[PDB]
Amino acid sequence: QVQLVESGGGLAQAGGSLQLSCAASGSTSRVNAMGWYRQTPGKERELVAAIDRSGATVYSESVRGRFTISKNDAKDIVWLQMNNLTTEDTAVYYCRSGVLGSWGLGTQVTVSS
Ligand SMILES: CCC(=O)N(c1ccccc1)C1CCN(CCc2ccccc2)CC1
Repeated sequence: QVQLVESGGGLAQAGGSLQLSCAASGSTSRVNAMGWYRQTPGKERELVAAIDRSGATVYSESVRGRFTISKNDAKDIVWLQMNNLTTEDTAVYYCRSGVLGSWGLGTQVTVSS
């Protein structure tokens, strides 16, 4: 069992930045991938960014060059650096591993302008 804890979020303006963290606990050596997902009302949970153990990453085209996913190997934390924020980034953000299934509670992000 691996436990994931989302922290961060907030209310931002178009152009500002937020930093979300995802802290893993438990049998983290069986985790080879970590991803951030987001959801909006009426729409479906969609991928934002993913990172694997070697540090390679993929990004949704809507957040490429604005969002950055990174990891702290010593603290078992995956960060979502949300820069250059737009109103489209308003969503509840969720952390998940490569094993499909149990989500954390997520955290909320609102971007106004
Ligand atoms: C894509 C992510 C990834 O590869 N990980 C990760 C997972 C969740 C959240 C942050 C990072 C690793 C998990 C294992 N930790 C080391 C702990 C360890 C190592 C060796 C033996 C025993 C214990 C290194 C990072």
